[PDB]
Amino acid sequence: TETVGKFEFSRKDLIGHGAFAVVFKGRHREKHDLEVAVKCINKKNLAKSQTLLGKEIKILKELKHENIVALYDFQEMANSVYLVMEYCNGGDLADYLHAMRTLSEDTIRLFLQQIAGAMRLLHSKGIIHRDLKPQNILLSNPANPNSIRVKIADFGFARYLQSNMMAATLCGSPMYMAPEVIMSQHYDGKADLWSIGTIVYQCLTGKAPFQASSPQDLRLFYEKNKTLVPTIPAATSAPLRQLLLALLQRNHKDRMDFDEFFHHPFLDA
Ligand SMILES: CN1CCc2cc(Nc3ncc(C4CC4)c(NCCCNC(=O)C4CCC4)n3)ccc2C1
Ligand SMILES: [Mg+2]
Ligand SMILES: [Mg+2]
Repeated sequence: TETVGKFEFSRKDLIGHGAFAVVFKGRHREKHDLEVAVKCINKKNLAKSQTLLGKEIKILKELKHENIVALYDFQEMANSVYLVMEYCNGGDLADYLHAMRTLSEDTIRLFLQQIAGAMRLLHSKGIIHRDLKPQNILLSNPANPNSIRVKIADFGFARYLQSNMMAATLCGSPMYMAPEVIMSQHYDGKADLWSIGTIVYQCLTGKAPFQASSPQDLRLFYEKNKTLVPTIPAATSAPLRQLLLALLQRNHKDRMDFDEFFHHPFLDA
């Protein structure tokens, strides 16, 4: 049992892992019923891990929203870093999709209204996420899809981007990366909107809109196809079809912008 400020966890309660972090379930030391997720260094990549966790602290401490996983505390030292975060008792969207296979438009709408709420704050703060994918959308059950709360997690690749500048760091997960990102071009806040479009498509159909055998194949696919249109099922409602076609535009200049996304008719209650 390791401790971190007012919190503790055991390395036996692994709930998540990637190349640059490991996450354990834990609790408050006084209030045993307050569950937390404690994110730690992955020693296999010590230096990069330490750098990313440090950056994630800087971003997350500026974001307080019901649809963004909360940072309760953290601890940074020369040779160790910990983030103490909100525990999401529903697991991730990837697992939920594995079980449901596909989601109804009504569930998709509920989830996307919430994601949109978070992105509104990110966009207003000038922050881009750069690793949106089902594994980083988490579910919280306070029961049915109407009560599920969705929270964006994992801000380790996130950055401030000034509104007149472009980013160029190659990061994220290729299946969710905007074309401009995977083709090593400059990109902006609209790269996340492509990722969101891909997540929505995957919820609807159970697959990626543009599949390939490898990252390189996917890249070459995007390179060769200047006109690119996703296959949308015939049964899809008209507003959902419109939203997907507008998000999954290859060329970022043409792609739906934030204001269009936030006010899109598919999101109306
Ligand atoms: C099998 N399933 C695995 C995933 C999972 C996660 C949770 N609850 C959870 N709540 C919050 C968090 C976030 C704030 C730190 C969390 N994190 C792991 C899942 C999301 N991925 C990551 O954070 C990256 C993995 C390297 C960082 N996981 C509960 C059950 C399950 C069960
Ligand atoms: Mg990130
Ligand atoms: Mg862009």
